[PDB]
Amino acid sequence: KKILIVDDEKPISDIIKFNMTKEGYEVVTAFNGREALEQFEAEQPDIIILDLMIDGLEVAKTIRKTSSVPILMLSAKDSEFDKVIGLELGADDYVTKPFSNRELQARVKALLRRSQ
Amino acid sequence: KKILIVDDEKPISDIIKFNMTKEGYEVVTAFNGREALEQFEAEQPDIIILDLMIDGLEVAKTIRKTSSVPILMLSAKDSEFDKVIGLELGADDYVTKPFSNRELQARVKALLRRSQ
Repeated sequence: KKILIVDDEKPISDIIKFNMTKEGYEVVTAFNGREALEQFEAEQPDIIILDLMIDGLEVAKTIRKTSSVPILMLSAKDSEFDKVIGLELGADDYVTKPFSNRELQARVKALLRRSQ
Repeated sequence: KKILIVDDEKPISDIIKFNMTKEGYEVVTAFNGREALEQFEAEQPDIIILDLMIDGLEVAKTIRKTSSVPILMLSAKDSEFDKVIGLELGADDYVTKPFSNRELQARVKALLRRSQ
């Protein structure tokens, strides 16, 4: 399976990339909203992890216009408002930073199970 | 033309209702998100003024699933983040409270011109 990691911070992109690779996923990366949409269209990932630091919300909105691909939002923002609007804009899950590497793996697995 | 005013505060509903009536519009009112959607479906308004105090954002989201009806969001929240996400979720305009009665009229007119 193929995971698109959309993160504008290289250190954390690198950790998630390393951990998903170790799990056997093919990883593609994007570091802004434009690259996120370009990579989504060209690579047709099975799941998207979305951690941009309002741009993330538009990315997810735009993807949902044409695709049901699972989106796992990842964010340092952990308020009720933040989680609710991420989910309403089309996120399938929302996970806060800092996160457990094992939990992130488990949640990616759960999402992929649920979308085939 | 018919205007649905979605506002959970009766005093301000009443002012907008009075002012739109004086202008010759037929006015229907809703005081929560559920009533907003019920009134939208049953009355098929030409424009919606939306001022609920996250529920307002879901109302607008839900309407856009089936309708292009103009939505003018009205809110005491006046931050860049607030205006941008109102517009992104499908609002055609976003106006802050307190507002000018004449400006509100002008903006309703501008929206109706633009949607027929």
